[PDB]
Amino acid sequence: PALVQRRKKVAMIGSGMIGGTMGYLCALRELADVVLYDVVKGMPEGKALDLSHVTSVVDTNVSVRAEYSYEAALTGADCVIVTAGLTKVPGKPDSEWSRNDLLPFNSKIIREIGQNIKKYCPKTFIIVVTNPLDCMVKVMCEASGVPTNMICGMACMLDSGRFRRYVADALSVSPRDVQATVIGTHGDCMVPLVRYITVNGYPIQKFIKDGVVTEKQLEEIAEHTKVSGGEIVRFLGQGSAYYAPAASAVAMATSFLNDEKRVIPCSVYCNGEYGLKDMFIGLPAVIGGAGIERVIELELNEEEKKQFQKSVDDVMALNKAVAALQAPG
Amino acid sequence: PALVQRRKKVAMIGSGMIGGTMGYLCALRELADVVLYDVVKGMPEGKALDLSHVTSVVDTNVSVRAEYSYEAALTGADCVIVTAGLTKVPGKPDSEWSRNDLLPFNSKIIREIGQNIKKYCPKTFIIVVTNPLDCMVKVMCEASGVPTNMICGMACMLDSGRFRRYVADALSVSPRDVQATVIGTHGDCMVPLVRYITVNGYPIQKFIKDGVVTEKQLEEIAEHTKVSGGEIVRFLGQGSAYYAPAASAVAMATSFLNDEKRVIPCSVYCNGEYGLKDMFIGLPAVIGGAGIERVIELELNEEEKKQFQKSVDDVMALNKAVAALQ
Amino acid sequence: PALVQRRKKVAMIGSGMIGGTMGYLCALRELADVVLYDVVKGMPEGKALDLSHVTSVVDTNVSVRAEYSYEAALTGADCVIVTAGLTKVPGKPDSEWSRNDLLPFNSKIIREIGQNIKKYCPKTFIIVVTNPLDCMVKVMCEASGVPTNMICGMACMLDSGRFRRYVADALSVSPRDVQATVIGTHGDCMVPLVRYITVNGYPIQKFIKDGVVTEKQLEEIAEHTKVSGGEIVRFLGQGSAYYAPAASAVAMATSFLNDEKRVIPCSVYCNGEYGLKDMFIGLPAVIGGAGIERVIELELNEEEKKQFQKSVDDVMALNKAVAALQAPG
Amino acid sequence: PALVQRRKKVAMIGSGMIGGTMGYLCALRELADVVLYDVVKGMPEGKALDLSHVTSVVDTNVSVRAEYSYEAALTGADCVIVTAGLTKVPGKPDSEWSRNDLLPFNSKIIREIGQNIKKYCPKTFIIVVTNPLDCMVKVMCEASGVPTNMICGMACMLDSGRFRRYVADALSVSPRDVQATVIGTHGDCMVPLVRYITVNGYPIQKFIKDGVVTEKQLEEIAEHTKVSGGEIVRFLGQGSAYYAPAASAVAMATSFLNDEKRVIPCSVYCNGEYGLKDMFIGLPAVIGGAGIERVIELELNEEEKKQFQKSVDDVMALNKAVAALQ
Ligand SMILES: NC(=O)c1ccc[n+]([C@@H]2O[C@H](COP(=O)([O-])OP(=O)(O)OC[C@H]3O[C@@H](n4cnc5c(N)ncnc54)[C@H](O)[C@@H]3O)[C@@H](O)[C@H]2O)c1
Ligand SMILES: NC(=O)c1ccc[n+]([C@@H]2O[C@H](COP(=O)([O-])OP(=O)(O)OC[C@H]3O[C@@H](n4cnc5c(N)ncnc54)[C@H](O)[C@@H]3O)[C@@H](O)[C@H]2O)c1
Ligand SMILES: NC(=O)c1ccc[n+]([C@@H]2O[C@H](COP(=O)([O-])OP(=O)(O)OC[C@H]3O[C@@H](n4cnc5c(N)ncnc54)[C@H](O)[C@@H]3O)[C@@H](O)[C@H]2O)c1
Ligand SMILES: NC(=O)c1ccc[n+]([C@@H]2O[C@H](COP(=O)([O-])OP(=O)(O)OC[C@H]3O[C@@H](n4cnc5c(N)ncnc54)[C@H](O)[C@@H]3O)[C@@H](O)[C@H]2O)c1
Ligand SMILES: O=C(O)c1nonc1O
Ligand SMILES: O=C(O)c1nonc1O
Ligand SMILES: O=C(O)c1nonc1O
Ligand SMILES: O=C(O)c1nonc1O
Repeated sequence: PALVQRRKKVAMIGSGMIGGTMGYLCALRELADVVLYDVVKGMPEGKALDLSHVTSVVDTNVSVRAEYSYEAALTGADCVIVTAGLTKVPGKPDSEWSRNDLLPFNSKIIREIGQNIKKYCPKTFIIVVTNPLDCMVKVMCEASGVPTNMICGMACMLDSGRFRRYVADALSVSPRDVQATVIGTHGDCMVPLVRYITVNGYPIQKFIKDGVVTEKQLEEIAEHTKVSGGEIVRFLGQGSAYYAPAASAVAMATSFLNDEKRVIPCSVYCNGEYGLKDMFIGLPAVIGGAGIERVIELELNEEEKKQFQKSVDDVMALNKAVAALQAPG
Repeated sequence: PALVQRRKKVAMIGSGMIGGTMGYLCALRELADVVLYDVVKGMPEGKALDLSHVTSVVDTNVSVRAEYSYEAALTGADCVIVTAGLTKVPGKPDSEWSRNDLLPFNSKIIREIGQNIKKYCPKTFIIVVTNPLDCMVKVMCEASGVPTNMICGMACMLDSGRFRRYVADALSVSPRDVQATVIGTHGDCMVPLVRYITVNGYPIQKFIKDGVVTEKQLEEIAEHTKVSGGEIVRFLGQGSAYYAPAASAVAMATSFLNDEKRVIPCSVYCNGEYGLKDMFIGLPAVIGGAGIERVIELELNEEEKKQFQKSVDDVMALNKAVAALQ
Repeated sequence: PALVQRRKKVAMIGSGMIGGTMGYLCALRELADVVLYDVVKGMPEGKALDLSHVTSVVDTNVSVRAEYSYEAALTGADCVIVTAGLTKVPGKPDSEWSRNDLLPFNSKIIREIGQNIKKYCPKTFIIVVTNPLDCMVKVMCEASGVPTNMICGMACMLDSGRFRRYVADALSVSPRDVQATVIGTHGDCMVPLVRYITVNGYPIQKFIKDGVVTEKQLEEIAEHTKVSGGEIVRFLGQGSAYYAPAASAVAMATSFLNDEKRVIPCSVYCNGEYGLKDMFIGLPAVIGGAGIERVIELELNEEEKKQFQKSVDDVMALNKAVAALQAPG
Repeated sequence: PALVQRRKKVAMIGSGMIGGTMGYLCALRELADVVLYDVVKGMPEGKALDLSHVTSVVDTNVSVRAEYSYEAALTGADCVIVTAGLTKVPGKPDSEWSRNDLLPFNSKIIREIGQNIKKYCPKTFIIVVTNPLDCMVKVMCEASGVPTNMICGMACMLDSGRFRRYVADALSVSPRDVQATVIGTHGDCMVPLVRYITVNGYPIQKFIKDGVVTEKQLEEIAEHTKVSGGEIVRFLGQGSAYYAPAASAVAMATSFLNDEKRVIPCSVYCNGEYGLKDMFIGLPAVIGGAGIERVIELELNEEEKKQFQKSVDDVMALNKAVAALQ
């Protein structure tokens, strides 16, 4: 008979660690059919088979397939999560790992992906993961031409997740009940909002007064959060983090697909917020069936605005750089 | 084959609406084996059968059984959730529904149950649901003799859930990301903490300034929260709320069984907080594998202190009343 | 701002025990927005509020609303689950409880609901629960006018669920791994297929031969399966089963909404299978995004056919009777 | 104060692709605290951090830690899943990938792990993943000394899952409703039981007559099932499958931890089944809180017996070789 209820379809443009991991989450939760795309042939087919096998093991039913062309991968995609790109620059020490160094390597790739999205699934919801995150979201937006509410970058939910895990451990509570947020550009200038930490809505200041945690401790946690990415890179030796990044991107995708209207900080288009225009940066936002339904503007104090400004300078510098060096075509 | 990993066991003392609903959640999530106990003959066996059938439907495997003796029901229970008692006073108009009026009807029941827990499962974690909640938790504590960290009353998670749902609707966000809390005695004097409302940790104040919600609107939400129980009582015509109450109690039991350390407001033992002693009252707490592992003493503003004092007078009056009834 | 991913909507026509319970499952699993409808004023609103509160407790976000008009309740409904109707004949002792006795009390109600679906949501997938099940499914089909693949009745999954739980207990295995099926009409003539019982595909016969279970034990399990409904009715005192019935109906709706293609025995339209035409009866079927995508025809032996023919005669007799007494409007 | 409900603990001995992936499943489902152990220093701490971050993202609370020593990794482990070892022989072409060739490379590693399990967590449930599986499970059994019912090898649930996925696609149904089983030795001689294929208990035979699938197609599916591991190895270029293997091992661990009593084909200790003794081989089993609670000995036809004998010869040769090596 005629198909009335079509499963959601999520296209993983880039089938590396994060791409495969996100595909895993979709199969495990029967969230949507999955398509794995990558310039590397063979590997996506291997992961697609492995993942298809998972559905039987966990008693779920979604189709996991590798697609070789942009057309086959992107057509019909309800959401496109882009992880295509390099994680580390060849020959550079792990101690010098920087997301900004990936700019000259990933700009072209992201732009091309965006051009194909415009061509095959202009009505999709785009979740960019590729670094330098905030810069790549803007490139993707320009290239894909999708409405600004239909594109965002995953980063701050990951950064906040780290922030929350550390706070949760310090307070001996589930991270579910720790509301800790990191805003700004995903990089060395990200801004963990220590002043805004709450335990189920209760100000962190109360736990300082109670003698459970110290201000010093919280700032060390903020610092740890800022450098958590490099910490993992150095520990792993090869590649970078993927389990939390994948879980974060899928949580965002799920909030869109199920119109959950979850409040998740992510790289979103600024049209006046915090004083920013025509650019993307990590901010608290509401993700619903209409994409980014709201950008939350927090009341920042002097020091926070100073930190945020440095975060802004980081991404703005990268945005002018990319524009200056961009090929006409 | 010697058993190494024994499933958790949850005894539902009271197999009415809430008891059966909690058994449902256990079966649906394969959380633990379930024992349905009740004074009523037959009904528990019916619900136990129905629930056991659920395991096949949803592909889980837990044992749901009815037990009519305190010994069979309580022995080996990792957690005991008590809902036994009346929901409404006979002949009392729905418009006059008051949890406090249930005192003389449920006080002896709770005491008896506590005495049996003391006898059959003194190491269990007790979650009281029966009203008047905060007063009954103390009665249960006195009768069961369990350590103060191993007994609490489900109430404020329900009140907070309502508070959160209303706020969630007003802001158009998932209630998962609304942290709203109600503390104090579960009744007309419960205390919704409007001031502490956060949206994923972001102060509700900025949302007010942004025009998403008004202060009047929030106060209305707080009032709606306080009278949500009666609202449902009147809509249903018979009995009272059970879906949210059941989910709240199981969420608490789950945080204990899996040592999650969730921050959940509930009726906990006061060891001096706010100057309160030898009583139970709704406060934010941390539920873990060691039971109540933390009780949060939030700073209250003038209005909150006034409202909290009234909440305290309410439960203290109840406790005085039960003491005189024993 | 424009909505791209709209949540699925399930309408509970009948907000009694099963209706409310199904709404609970939807809110608990964030499966879809829920609408509770019932001729009884007040109660549906109390339950909708209770259920809306659950979403907060379990951290999900679906809308649960009571609607008192057929239009508000049915419009936009991706799936409609009908439980509206009587559970027991007033005055009749529990020892004589019979689903067929409910025919004169529920036939008109089901027809009316069908007429409303035809008007407000002709593209919906209808799941009938109201007894007498198989006859009500036909009345609903004739009244709603939906394609035969877009309507079925929940019953056999419940009967099979009981069958499975009893076998699982006898074998000391999870019922997930017990494939036991009951076919035919949901009533005293239902047919528990003992010969077809399998433990993860392994035939029950081997377990008898190896002395794990006896022939009498399985017979008692089949009998118990047949009378389970009356058993619960007599135990409860008031009303009938609702926890497993609700979970069964929702499992069916979920297979449809998520195009899972689960194989679930339910009351489906027969177009030649088992030699039956223009009628609904409990049979194994595949529920997917296109509704009933396949009706499985099992090879029945002599005794099974004899039992099945009895269930067929039961529903055929009721079908002729209901049609003869049907009010033209 | 005192902990009454302790979370389960699963130790991942080997933190490579599969070890990390199983840790992911535990964190995602809040199944148990996780310990990641590996000979490679640094990497496990990296994955542990990454996984701990996941708990915040998905709102769960389990501890994920890397442990340098066997003592810290094994002590208190309710279940130990072993994936330590090589995936392919250095320098060997992908077209020549064979699990049996890994024998000399992993046998010593498995034995050492077993001795440490005996020392630090003798009461744990051991799930071996390391190839050559069936041989390695026996090595693990002899070295660990755990009860015969407290050790098994994950493999057939994976082979069966593949078998089920292919059949599910051919029939257009959810694999949840396809019961397809592969028994024997995890390798080129594994035995997909085509004759036992059922669709929710309905014989595949009828589906063949109905023309949904042909006998020749089912045989092609059986062959594909047998060579699925190599197919993935060749596609990936480096390493081998890990998503389904991880999910299979954890499904098994969960059936044990929650005493689900699921029927999962796995490498189990033989006490005469098929005339097999003192060895492990893939057979249908029941995994509950008491470990392997039942081994199902299916009736096989002539062809299946022939294929099964080859499967037996395969592992017997391996065990014979192992005994000669160490
Ligand atoms: N925003 C965040 O918080 C966050 C977190 C982790 C990683 N990242 C970034 O995500 C990206 C992917 O990370 P990963 O761990 O999956 O890396 P990975 O190396 O495992 O996978 C990247 C994949 O991209 C593919 N690729 C390269 N060029 C391509 C092209 N032109 N078209 C299609 N595919 C192409 C590669 O072949 C490779 O399979 C990196 O750029 C990394 O820095 C961001
Ligand atoms: N704390 C809260 O937030 C909250 C929320 C909802 C309801 N409640 C209270 O929970 C209680 C139960 O509510 P319900 O909806 O399940 O009611 P219910 O009437 O459906 O069930 C109560 C059950 O208690 C049983 N019972 C009575 N006396 C007993 C005894 N001596 N021993 C064992 N069982 C006995 C009854 O037979 C009945 O089955 C009520 O007292 C109600 O006021 C509290
Ligand atoms: N197929 C099965 O396996 C199965 C299993 C259980 C129950 N059932 C049947 O399901 C039906 C409902 O069971 P229940 O336990 O929920 O019963 P219930 O009595 O709790 O609820 C029935 C609800 O139907 C409502 N109703 C009556 N007439 C209506 C109308 N014209 N329009 C809208 N609502 C109307 C009633 O007001 C009541 O709230 C019964 O007929 C029962 O026999 C079938
Ligand atoms: N049974 C099955 O169905 C099945 C399925 C897939 C893989 N496997 C087998 O599982 C094993 C692991 O596969 P993988 O994909 O995780 O491989 P992998 O290479 O990703 O991980 C193996 C890990 O083992 C560690 N290791 C090596 N020697 C060790 C030692 N002495 N002590 C502790 N750790 C040690 C390595 O450092 C590495 O991190 C392989 O042997 C593979 O053949 C079995
Ligand atoms: O934040 C990280 O861990 C990260 N890893 O690769 N890119 C990143 O941003
Ligand atoms: O709060 C409620 O809804 C309630 N219903 O019965 N007792 C209660 O406390
Ligand atoms: O089968 C049952 O339990 C039942 N209860 O009410 N109607 C039914 O069919
Ligand atoms: O079966 C597989 O896919 C496999 N991959 O590595 N070892 C194995 O057994």
